[PDB]
Amino acid sequence: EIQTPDQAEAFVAKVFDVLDSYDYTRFGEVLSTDLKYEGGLQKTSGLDNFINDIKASTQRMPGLQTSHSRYRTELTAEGTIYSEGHSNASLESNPGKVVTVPMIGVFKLDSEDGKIKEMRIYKDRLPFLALHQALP
Amino acid sequence: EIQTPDQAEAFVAKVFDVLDSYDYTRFGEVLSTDLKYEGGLQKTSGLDNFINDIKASTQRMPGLQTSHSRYRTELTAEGTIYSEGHSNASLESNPGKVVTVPMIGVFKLDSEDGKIKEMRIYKDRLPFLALHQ
Repeated sequence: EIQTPDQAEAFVAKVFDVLDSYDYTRFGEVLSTDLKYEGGLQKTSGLDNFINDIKASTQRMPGLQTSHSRYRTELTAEGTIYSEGHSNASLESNPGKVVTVPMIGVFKLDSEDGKIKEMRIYKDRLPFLALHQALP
Repeated sequence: EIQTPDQAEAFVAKVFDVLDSYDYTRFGEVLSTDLKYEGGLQKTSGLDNFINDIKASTQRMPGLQTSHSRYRTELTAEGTIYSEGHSNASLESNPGKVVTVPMIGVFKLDSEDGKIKEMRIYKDRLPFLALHQ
């Protein structure tokens, strides 16, 4: 399982590689079915409701592309992952305009399979109004 | 110094009682002069630059009132304070129309006087556009 901050950061990179692929069939590899997610005022319980919300947002922002990087991750004695990095988005119809904001993810893992059971993402969404006006 | 999460929480509560007063002469009580601050796209180095950025931001939302709560604070072996809570904002002209968003603070302390030398605030500022109406 996850025992060091470098293992924690590698898992977070893997998690966002999956999320940013929008391959929804692979979300269950790293996210618990009972995932408790909070992203600002967006809040869901259950992996199905998480996927629905992402899908509802991909319909409102056609051509949306996202990527993530991280540079500083701590794994605490309580098992909490704090991972600071950046969130990037652009529209395929205008690939030159990229919006980037700092972001931090707070994660709790399932004690059996090591999937994310709690995921709280903090970032400022106001800059993304430069892409599309139908944000989460 | 800071040794328990309870002490970390109380310091963060004191820090935002100073920040939410907007008494810029008191900021230097809890913020180091070399403060490295990041709040979304806003990024400042030095306490004077931080005060100027907060001044500029408040000057365009006259009547702004802010407060902060917290429910989950961790103090790590590295001395990092992660504090999850909420950020509230309203206008003095309509004090019952409040916008509240979740917010997390990342803090690092000066080992000599205990003031904040690194403060990185993460929240969504988009909902606060509702205050302009």
